[PDB]
Amino acid sequence: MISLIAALAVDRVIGMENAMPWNLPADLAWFKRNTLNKPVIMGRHTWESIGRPLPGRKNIILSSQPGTDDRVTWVKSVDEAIAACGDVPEIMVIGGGRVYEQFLPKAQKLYLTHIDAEVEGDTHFPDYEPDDWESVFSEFHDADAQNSHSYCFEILERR
Ligand SMILES: NC(=O)c1ccc[n+]([C@@H]2O[C@H](COP(=O)([O-])OP(=O)(O)OC[C@H]3O[C@@H](n4cnc5c(N)ncnc54)[C@H](OP(=O)(O)O)[C@@H]3O)[C@@H](O)[C@H]2O)c1
Ligand SMILES: Nc1nc(=O)c2nc(CNc3ccc(C(=O)N[C@@H](CCC(=O)O)C(=O)O)cc3)cnc2[nH]1
Ligand SMILES: [Mn+2]
Ligand SMILES: [Mn+2]
Ligand SMILES: [Mn+2]
Repeated sequence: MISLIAALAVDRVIGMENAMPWNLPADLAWFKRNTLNKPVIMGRHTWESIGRPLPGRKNIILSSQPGTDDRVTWVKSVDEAIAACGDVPEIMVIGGGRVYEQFLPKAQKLYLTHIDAEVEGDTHFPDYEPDDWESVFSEFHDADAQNSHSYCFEILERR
């Protein structure tokens, strides 16, 4: 099974200048809980944005060019990325925009955080078709001393 996980600001913005400008510790904790002990697939730009391997996960990087770091696994196509995960119950695709576009048609589940924040961005999560997806979990949180925007964790499953 393939799943996508992402955090979206208003208008589906996910990034600006190869960074995420906000800081929501509760959402990063959610990301860790839902990805630990699973393989994670990311594009090369997202690898550069994170800047180090994510511990406790098999890190798989898509790039058309040879890899430059043997602490992670480098692959050259979507089918190779999936194969490099092996026989696991759930593969997590962690972006960025170009990678989400390619894996969305193959995904059964979306883990989305909706952040109440207006961000000028240059990268968006794909337009997906709402009729294709059932919401099976949602949990709203107001802003607090650690998280400066309200946010909503949602899990969607392909109908
Ligand atoms: N809010 C969130 O949830 C979230 C999550 C992830 C990322 N982001 C943000 O998203 C942005 C990065 O997204 P992006 O769309 O620019 O880049 P991306 O999807 O991370 O990386 C694209 C790169 O991946 C490689 N690639 C993608 N598909 C491939 C394929 N089928 N075969 C081979 N290589 C392939 C290419 O590398 P080469 O050029 O080396 O061939 C391509 O240039 C940043 O702002 C980041 O902060 C946000
Ligand atoms: N829900 C969600 N939120 C995000 O912010 C997110 N970000 C990315 C891409 N960017 C990043 C940037 C940093 C870390 C990161 O350092 N995660 C740590 C959390 C511990 C911490 O530094 O607070 C990790 O071990 O997973 C992960 C993804 C991909 N999917 C996401 N999915
Ligand atoms: Mn092929
Ligand atoms: Mn197999
Ligand atoms: Mn806000």
